[PDB]
Amino acid sequence: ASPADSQIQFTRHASDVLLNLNRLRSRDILTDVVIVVSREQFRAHKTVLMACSGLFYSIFTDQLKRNLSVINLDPEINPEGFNILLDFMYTSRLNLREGNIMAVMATAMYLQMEHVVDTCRKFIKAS
Amino acid sequence: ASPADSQIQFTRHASDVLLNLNRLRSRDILTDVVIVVSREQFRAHKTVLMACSGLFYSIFTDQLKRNLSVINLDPEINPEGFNILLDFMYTSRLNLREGNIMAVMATAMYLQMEHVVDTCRKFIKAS
Ligand SMILES: Cn1cnc2c(ccn2CC(=O)Nc2ccncc2Cl)c1=O
Ligand SMILES: Cn1cnc2c(ccn2CC(=O)Nc2ccncc2Cl)c1=O
Ligand SMILES: [Cl-]
Ligand SMILES: [Cl-]
Repeated sequence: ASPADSQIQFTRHASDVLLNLNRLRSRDILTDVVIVVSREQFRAHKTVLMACSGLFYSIFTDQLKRNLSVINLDPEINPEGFNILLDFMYTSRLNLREGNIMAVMATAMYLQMEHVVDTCRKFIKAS
Repeated sequence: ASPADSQIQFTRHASDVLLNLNRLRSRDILTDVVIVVSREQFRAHKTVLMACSGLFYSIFTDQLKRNLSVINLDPEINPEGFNILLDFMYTSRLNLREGNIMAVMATAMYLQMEHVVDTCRKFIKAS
């Protein structure tokens, strides 16, 4: 048996994987859900959503909901805030601005993305 | 518009995503293919396979093959070598040993994982 700890580490592999998953999203390859946010909608991979959000983890882990192909978010959720967070999921880069911080933060609370909410709080503290 | 370059970077996000995808694999959650390697078989997420391997990218990008639920690898492929590479895909950690290097290298050639083949060559050069 081989403990992963003594194995050879590839320091860019995880980031390469995420970039390639984002490339598949951009080509709509093997996306399996549409997220509807008021008048807008965004396709994604459920696995990535689950990996990044407590809300999506809790939805899709439940066998009752695992096969859903459409999720309607709460009508109060800002589509721009959601789009910023979806991009973050697939890139590790978060577009916070003075003009979007409150919407992004509220959306991250709803999506149960605790480290992102904490970063939003730090953005507030620094402005 | 916001260039990703000026956005806030989350330095552990990609690795967290990959760990969570591996956790889903371990629970067989949203896996959509079985890879058959002689007498053994391994379930996976096609998106991760595509992200990590030229062979799987070329198979699943083609609309002819995208919906396949079973892929039979070449009968000469060593299941242990394949298992090591599948683990690598989902962990960024490669278990090379003197006893497995040749099988892993040959399997990585077949899977079209060029950086892994290069690392196998370096392992050979160092022994
Ligand atoms: C509060 N909260 C809740 N869940 C979160 C985050 C950030 C990401 N996730 C998703 C997650 O942990 N997924 C996951 C866990 C275990 N096995 C498989 C998977 Cl896909 C957060 O801040
Ligand atoms: C030779 N070769 C060929 N392909 C490889 C590697 C290592 C990973 N991949 C998969 C890959 O690039 N996937 C991909 C590309 C573009 N858009 C989406 C995806 Cl999913 C390699 O060494
Ligand atoms: Cl598709
Ligand atoms: Cl499932």
